[PDB]
Amino acid sequence: SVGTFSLPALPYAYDALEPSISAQIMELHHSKHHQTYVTNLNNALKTYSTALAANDVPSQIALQAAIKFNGGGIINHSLFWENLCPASSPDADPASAPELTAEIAKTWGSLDKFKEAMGKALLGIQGSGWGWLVKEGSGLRIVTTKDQDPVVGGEVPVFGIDMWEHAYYLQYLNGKAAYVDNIWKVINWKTAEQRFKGDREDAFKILKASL
Amino acid sequence: SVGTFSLPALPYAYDALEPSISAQIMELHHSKHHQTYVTNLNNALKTYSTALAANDVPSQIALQAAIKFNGGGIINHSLFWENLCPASSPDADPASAPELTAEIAKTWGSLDKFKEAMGKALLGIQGSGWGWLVKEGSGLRIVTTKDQDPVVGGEVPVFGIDMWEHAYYLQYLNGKAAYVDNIWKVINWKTAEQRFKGDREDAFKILKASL
Amino acid sequence: SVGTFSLPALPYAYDALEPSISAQIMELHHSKHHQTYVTNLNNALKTYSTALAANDVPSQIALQAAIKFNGGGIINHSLFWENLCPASSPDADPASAPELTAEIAKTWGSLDKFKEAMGKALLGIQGSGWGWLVKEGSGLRIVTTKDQDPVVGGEVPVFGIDMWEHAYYLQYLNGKAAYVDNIWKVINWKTAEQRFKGDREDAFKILKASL
Amino acid sequence: SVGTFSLPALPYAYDALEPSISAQIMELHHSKHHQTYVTNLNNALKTYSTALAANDVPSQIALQAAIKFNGGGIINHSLFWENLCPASSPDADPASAPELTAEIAKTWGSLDKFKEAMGKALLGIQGSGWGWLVKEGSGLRIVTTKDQDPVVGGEVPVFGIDMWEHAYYLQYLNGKAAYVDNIWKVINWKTAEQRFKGDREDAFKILKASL
Ligand SMILES: [Fe+3]
Ligand SMILES: [Fe+3]
Ligand SMILES: [Fe+3]
Ligand SMILES: [Fe+3]
Repeated sequence: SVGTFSLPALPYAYDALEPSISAQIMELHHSKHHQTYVTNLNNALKTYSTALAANDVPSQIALQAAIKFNGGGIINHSLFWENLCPASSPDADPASAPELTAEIAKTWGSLDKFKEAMGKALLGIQGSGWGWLVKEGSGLRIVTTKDQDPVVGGEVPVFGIDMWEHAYYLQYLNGKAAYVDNIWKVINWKTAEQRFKGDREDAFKILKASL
Repeated sequence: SVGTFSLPALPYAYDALEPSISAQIMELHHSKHHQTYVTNLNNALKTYSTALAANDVPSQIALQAAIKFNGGGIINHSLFWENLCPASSPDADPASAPELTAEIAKTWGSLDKFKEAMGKALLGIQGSGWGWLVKEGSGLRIVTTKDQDPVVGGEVPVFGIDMWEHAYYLQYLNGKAAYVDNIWKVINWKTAEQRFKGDREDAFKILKASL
Repeated sequence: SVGTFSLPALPYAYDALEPSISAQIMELHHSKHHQTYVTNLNNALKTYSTALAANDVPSQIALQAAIKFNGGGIINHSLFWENLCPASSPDADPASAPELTAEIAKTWGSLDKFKEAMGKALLGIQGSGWGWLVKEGSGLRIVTTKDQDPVVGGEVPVFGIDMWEHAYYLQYLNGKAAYVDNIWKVINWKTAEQRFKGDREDAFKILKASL
Repeated sequence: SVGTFSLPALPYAYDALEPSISAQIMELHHSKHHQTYVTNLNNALKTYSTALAANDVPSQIALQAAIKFNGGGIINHSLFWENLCPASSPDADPASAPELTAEIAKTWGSLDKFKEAMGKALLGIQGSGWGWLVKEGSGLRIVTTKDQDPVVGGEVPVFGIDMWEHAYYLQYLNGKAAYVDNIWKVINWKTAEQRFKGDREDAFKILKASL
């Protein structure tokens, strides 16, 4: 039935990504922000179902902002949690992603040059938004999205990094560069490799965990 | 059932607004452009229903552009045809709208100053879009919208003027100023008065004619 | 010469707005965020000077986002600091704004009902942005802007409230409703009255303090 | 000096692209639309120079829409005329672009599949806009822009196709699919090859013809 999303459990404990991301941020980010996207998405979807059945197009259009924002919220965060992992896990080793890192090096020259390019895009975001490594056709691209806009246009998301201030401010204050530098330690390259090899639908299977 | 919109008949013949708007434009604008919005809206709505029932949020967000564009298309054109009428009709006489014209004069000083102000907004639109007289709270405002974006945010639409090039180009070429000057002759002030007296829901009842 | 903006001093100490806004936030918000908008604006403006002299239109257009973002940043924050004051100051008393509060009560019914309307708009902002009371013509309107977009389209800014997460997160966490509730306590109604009685250029004279 | 742009002559007579594009459209498109962008750009730039020298940021931001719209107008149309040519010219033969067509086949599989992809993108534009083949890094990409937004973000424009209704409506009416089918005959693949082989600066040197 429509609008039965729930907050999925994290793949790890709230303090599992320290020192890169504090337990305080993880708990707030998950239990509060992600939770709010779930609740407000469900409310919008139930309202939309009525308007859709009634062929009430004005109400449907007026509901789009709530669905894109909160729906994008659960999409982006579902992907986000899955492509993070504890620094001690083997999945944080980029050796877990031989084909992806091979294509990264082909495209940007090296993994370090890619990290530099990605960092620049993340720090260049004006306001709230996300940075993404995506697969487009066979090639890789760095893209950013504003607010909670998701990567649903056709590309395969490989991994994303949240640049909303609530993702880092309590720990890094205005130092978003330090946040980005440290998040590399907790990137889940096993997840990234799997998405790189799969297609768009494969990548979004994770959303089933929220239903 | 979902997606059963049809093209409503015009309140007048295709040549009824000459010389202000040619019969060629009216026929193309109605039988082709408005028709296409109807057909593509219905298809998008049915596809959305599938995604909504499946809680497929990525597909829903990807469909929003088609629903807003084609849904706004049928909304704006339904309102547009209704607030046009033959120049010889009494409804084109602004005396048909005593309360609205009184509020216009209170707001812009006179009807002539409003029309001049409105023209400036219409001619200032970059690309495709619409100009609207709307009621917000108790006051009147001139607003513009891009492409087929409709006035569904809460304001009451009073009347709109289509500034897409297909609304005038065959007859006026690049002379959109002449188009605007001549469309005043075929504005349906009876409709404008009715919407001014009603609320938001009242104004959109015209959409029932497309179902 | 082009691009000689500097960070203006606050009208009060960093801890002067406590308990509504913490000294930590004020210092970070002013010395870091506002400072960065100043620095990046000056550099963008100088780069623009090069492009204008060269009639390099591609470069000019590519620079617009940096000028709007950082230029809006210094505009919005200059206005922001000026329309805040200590809760103990007489200027925080809305009695300091007889004409404005009369028009507010005229417009929304009462000051409390206006505060309710404003709060809803502020809390409805998706992502980063600002809420503004503005004077348009003779009437008052609540408007929101995204990111650092400023109110430069013609309205007279009366007062603004920053809803970027860096404006409240350290103190209120995700509780933006509590932030809004408490910021009313430090609104400078003397400033608001002055802007309300003046025109657009009058309101932006404050920018001279940054030159 | 600032704001001394002029309308460059076409590389051919107004009727040289028939039957693909009528002489009536070419004359209106060039002598009227492109001319207006030139005039309104010059006026915006002269006003901007004053605001820039005065560090008047509000005025600079308020002028951005006019500079982007009219500046993009002259950029896009300058490139547009240059990448069109008579259907009988050898430059209209894709054999004139061996390196480009080779990369196209690598990217989309074949020239026909690229044309199919481009056509879909062009016909999918909502409202006014442009479709572009661009070079990003070493790869080719199809992108669309709204209104007169130009491709100034870093990519090298290879060729563009105007999808504003004034580019085809007088001749094709609502039949934009027929317009796209026929414009392939007058694409200047010699020009496209040169841009593909050059860098971004190389591509925009054509603007010098407007000074
Ligand atoms: Fe987040
Ligand atoms: Fe239309
Ligand atoms: Fe701020
Ligand atoms: Fe054009």
